[PDB]
Amino acid sequence: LHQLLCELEEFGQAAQRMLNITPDTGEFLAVLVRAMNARRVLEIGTSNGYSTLWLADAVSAIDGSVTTVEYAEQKYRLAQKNFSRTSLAHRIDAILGDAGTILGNADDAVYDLIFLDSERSQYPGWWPDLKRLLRPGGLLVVDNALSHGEQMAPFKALVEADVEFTTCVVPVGKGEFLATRSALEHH
Amino acid sequence: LHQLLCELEEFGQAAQRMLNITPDTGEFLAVLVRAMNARRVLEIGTSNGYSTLWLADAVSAIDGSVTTVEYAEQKYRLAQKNFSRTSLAHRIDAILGDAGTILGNADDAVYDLIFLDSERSQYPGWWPDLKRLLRPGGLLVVDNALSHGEQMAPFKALVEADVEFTTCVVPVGKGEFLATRSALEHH
Ligand SMILES: [Mg+2]
Ligand SMILES: [Mg+2]
Repeated sequence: LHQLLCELEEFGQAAQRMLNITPDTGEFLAVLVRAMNARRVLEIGTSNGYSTLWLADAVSAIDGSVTTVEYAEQKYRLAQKNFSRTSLAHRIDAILGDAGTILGNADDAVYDLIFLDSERSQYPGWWPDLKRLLRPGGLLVVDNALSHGEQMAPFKALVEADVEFTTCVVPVGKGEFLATRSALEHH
Repeated sequence: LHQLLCELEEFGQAAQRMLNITPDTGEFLAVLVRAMNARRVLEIGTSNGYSTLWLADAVSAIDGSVTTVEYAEQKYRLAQKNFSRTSLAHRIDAILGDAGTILGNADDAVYDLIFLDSERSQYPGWWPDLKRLLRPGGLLVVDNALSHGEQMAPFKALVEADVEFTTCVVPVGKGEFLATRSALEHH
């Protein structure tokens, strides 16, 4: 895994082999998945699977799984090759398809952590599905929050207006927008 | 709480009323405590209680508690006044004393999250106690990791050498060093 990550890092930041996240964003996800015991992870935006490998290693440490979604066949096949080079492929459900469809069909409260690194213009439309898929207590992590503040702004505003979420921005890599869903009232 | 935090923020960054963390560090702690369901928090370095209030609000949302430690009576009494101005004082065990003593005496695996913002030269000496107090799966968050990299370096090296920890650095505020303790082998 260490060797494979180092080889993938030789291509630098985003042609299909260029990385969708910084290495220190991957390190951040590694800590978050372990620290919140996030056994059920969803990723929207596999790219070549670099981010997925950090998530998959993390869920392997807590006997969990990653479901990832990628629009582009070219990136998906690179991702399949990368996963085939590790013992972690069995922990990854890699879907080649349309995230709006995949999100529309998933079940309620099924994910502990969702990592979003896809088409930012789509996020406001996906928000009802992202909110219902995230368990109460779960965490949403969104990449490119500072590199692409203007594109992210409508989505960040929707999430910040939702009293059921606590949010922040972490300037790791291209910026992470974090949002955690409150527990509901219980007896 | 919002009103009290805004008033405390009028004093800016570190004389006893000047803040020990940035507001966006407080927002980060708010998300972390909720997202990891960290009902048992330990803080080393209360200062005037600004950081403590973010932690206390967070644990209030998950019916938890914060134990905080401050060396300086002047800062401790400011912290008591600030806590007395909220419904959250009942969630805070504020100890005026020596962190090396308090840590030496606490029980094993009693804390979900530990926030360190104290005398950085001391951290390597405290490390055996910090490791044993943090539950497996728990998170250590250390402030001033980038503002004071040289002072932090021996401690960061000890923690990075420990195969039971997964680590990263988040450039929020003066820099957060995060370290999460692995689960042990289970049946
Ligand atoms: Mg990205
Ligand atoms: Mg500080």
